[PDB]
Amino acid sequence: FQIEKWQIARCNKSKPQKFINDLMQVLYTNEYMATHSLTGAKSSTSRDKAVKPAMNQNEVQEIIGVTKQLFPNTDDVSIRRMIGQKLNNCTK
Amino acid sequence: FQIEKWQIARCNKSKPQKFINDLMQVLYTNEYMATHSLTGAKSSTSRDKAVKPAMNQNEVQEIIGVTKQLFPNTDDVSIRRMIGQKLNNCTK
DNA sequence: CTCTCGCGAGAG
DNA sequence: CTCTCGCGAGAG
Repeated sequence: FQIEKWQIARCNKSKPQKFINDLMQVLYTNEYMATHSLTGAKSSTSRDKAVKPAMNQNEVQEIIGVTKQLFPNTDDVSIRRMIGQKLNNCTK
Repeated sequence: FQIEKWQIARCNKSKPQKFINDLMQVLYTNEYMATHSLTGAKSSTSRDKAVKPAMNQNEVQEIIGVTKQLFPNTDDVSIRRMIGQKLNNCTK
């Protein structure tokens, strides 16, 4: 798995969260994003038995890598929170 | 309320979260930080009746301003999450 | 204390 | 969908 320039070309480049939101929407379905978390961890505040499974970590790192080259002043942990925020955008 | 250089001089300058953690520890008690949130909002996941009151928003903005001048590549919303993380560091 | 990170209400 | 932001387990 490698993100291609034709996928990046279709994404907002003004702000990293806007870039991640578009790029994630290019790569993944709303249903996929609604039912996955970044890491597959159980939430400290979930009483629910069911836990969302993780994203593919190779895909995570490709997304971070592409984002880091467009937004080199953004750190790794910030981009990880941006991915999590986009997944959460798909859960209402 | 104005943060002075003698307060900033005592803080880690390598990373913004480390700078915020030190600066907050210079300004505030552990008990204060344990019992306040950034905004005073009720948590979506709190079943507790009791809600932590907000920080003084003039103090928040002075902290953000000092941080922004040391870490100009850090955005406003990131620094706000860093303040929240330091408050949370004092709650165990 | 410290960091990470899924939750989810509420406002848009 | 989107952002903000307090929670808090678990690992350090």
